[PDB]
Amino acid sequence: TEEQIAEFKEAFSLFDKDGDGTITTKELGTVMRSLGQNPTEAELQDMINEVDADGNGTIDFPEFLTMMARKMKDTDSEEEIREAFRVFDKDGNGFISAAELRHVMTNLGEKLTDEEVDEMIREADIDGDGQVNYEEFVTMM
Ligand SMILES: [Ca+2]
Ligand SMILES: [Ca+2]
Ligand SMILES: [Ca+2]
Ligand SMILES: [Ca+2]
Repeated sequence: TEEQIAEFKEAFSLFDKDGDGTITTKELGTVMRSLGQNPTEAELQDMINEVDADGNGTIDFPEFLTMMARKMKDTDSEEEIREAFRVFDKDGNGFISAAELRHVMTNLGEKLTDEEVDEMIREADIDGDGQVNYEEFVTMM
């Protein structure tokens, strides 16, 4: 993960406009505006605060790094949950049905009856439409 780190250093350099090794609300502003966005000073301070740990008002690399790291983990986890969902969502329409769940499960070594998969679907069917969508899937696993 020694390379991840080099890429994070480069990402950070893009924010650190003058290269002192800290990111200010001013520099963040410049970056945001170069992206077509126009956050207020209040918004810039909020964005800085979400990463600025010791609260001295700016973001150093160790804080940036610590942030990017956590962010990537959740990014990867998120993708894996979605990959799992896709496997169960046989016809890929965005909803896991009892029939698909039964089918995929058996083809994965897990044999269940219609009654059992029904109970699993129900337990996760928050919006009550009869199948498990992605959001419900996440809330359940
Ligand atoms: Ca700077
Ligand atoms: Ca700081
Ligand atoms: Ca489906
Ligand atoms: Ca549902």
